[PDB]
Amino acid sequence: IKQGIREVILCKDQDGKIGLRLKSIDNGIFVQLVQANSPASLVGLRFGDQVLQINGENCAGWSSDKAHKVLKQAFGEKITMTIRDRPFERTITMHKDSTGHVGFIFKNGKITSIVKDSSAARNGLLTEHNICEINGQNVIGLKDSQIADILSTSGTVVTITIMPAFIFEHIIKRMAPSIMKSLMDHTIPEV
Repeated sequence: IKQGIREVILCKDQDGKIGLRLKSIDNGIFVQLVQANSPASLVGLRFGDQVLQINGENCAGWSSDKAHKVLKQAFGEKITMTIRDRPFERTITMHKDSTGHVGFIFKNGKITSIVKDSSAARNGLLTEHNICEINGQNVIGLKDSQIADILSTSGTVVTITIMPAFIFEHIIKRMAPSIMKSLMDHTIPEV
């Protein structure tokens, strides 16, 4: 999670898609879903990202509807965006013990309990928090067992990006669970 406002240049695919859905939150515009194999995922937009400008125009107080309209119109040749990195989220680094645990209970991706004398405890992991990423891979919409599997298949170091549930639940609203399961880019970035 950068303190960074950064710039991305986006290019519509052949179908006129950039693979993005945006959502109005507290008078900003935030990324609600980034699609696998999209211009948006290639240029490295992330769920939780805030779009400050599109083609030099300020997003403050746009409705979701309008931001979708703005994107639809733009000459797909070059859409430029100004992005603040996942402002509502924080990262925590943890270390698995000998048992290979980091010490929490989560349920529907929401953390619900911290285990005494765990790495999770030492690091001040919080409950009422939705897991957004693990080691920089988006895990939103995956089932808990799949999330569990990623934590198993992980190094001894584990990195989790988390978002206050009230905020997460207001972001995903109006997005069908299946869309999230199927289309939200759950891949490791490309180089």
